[PDB]
Amino acid sequence: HWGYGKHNGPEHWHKDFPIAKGERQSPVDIDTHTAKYDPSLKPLSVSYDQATSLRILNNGHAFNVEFDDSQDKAVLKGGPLDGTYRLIQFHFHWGSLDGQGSEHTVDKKKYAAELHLVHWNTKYGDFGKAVQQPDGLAVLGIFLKVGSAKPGLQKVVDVLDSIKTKGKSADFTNFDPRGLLPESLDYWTYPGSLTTPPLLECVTWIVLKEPISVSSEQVLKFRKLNFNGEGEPEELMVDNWRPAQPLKNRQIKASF
Ligand SMILES: NCCOCCOCCNC(=O)c1ccc(S(N)(=O)=O)cc1
Ligand SMILES: [Hg+2]
Ligand SMILES: [Zn+2]
Repeated sequence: HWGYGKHNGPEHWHKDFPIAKGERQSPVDIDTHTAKYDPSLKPLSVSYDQATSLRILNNGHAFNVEFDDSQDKAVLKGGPLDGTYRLIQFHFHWGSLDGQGSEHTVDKKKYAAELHLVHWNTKYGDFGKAVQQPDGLAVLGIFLKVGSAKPGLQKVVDVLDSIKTKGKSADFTNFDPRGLLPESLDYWTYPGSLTTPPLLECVTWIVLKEPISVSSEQVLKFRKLNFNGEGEPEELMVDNWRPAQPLKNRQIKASF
């Protein structure tokens, strides 16, 4: 199936998922001079004090930190959104080298990684239903730059040992997502899609202007993960990011 290899990479995904050449994919290049400053955009509302992390799982394309979304525990509201969006999971996309890894690019600039905080619109009742609506999902994207260590990321880094290969999971409770947010909530927003198959066009993307900094050693441990299942030939989990897609007359709005 789909992957990020030469034979099953992004370039091939259209074959199984024709929406791949759709009108609102994901990721895109953020052109800061063409982005439109929208004064009607309200500030983002991130209420994660009550977040309840449960487990960490290697799914073969990344590692996801799953949260209990049975209730309005950790929510996203404000910004360009209408209603409440519940945090279901968070994951990252990283490179084999520091010069690459992010999905979205700013003025053609690529970052070392990109953190995606996935939220689904509660009016739709469940995650599955939300993926059937054009305003179904909201993804909060955060750029990661190599520099100083990120204290709040270490807990995650340390458990990676445990979920080295595809299919492995580990209990991962009492993780506070708040530790991953930058100081500023200034963002860019546009209508897009999931960046991995099924590439469903149901996402309201919110990309934060300010990157968080992580240490070289932190990023390094990400690169130690495997694409493969245990007992299979080792294939390092690096470069799990999709190239920029055509904006196609879509407009990128800026909150600043
Ligand atoms: N019944 C419909 C099922 O809907 C299928 C949805 O796919 C589920 C798995 N994928 C995700 O949840 C998912 C979530 C976020 C992103 S991304 N990379 O755009 O943030 C990519 C993928
Ligand atoms: Hg959709
Ligand atoms: Zn993602």
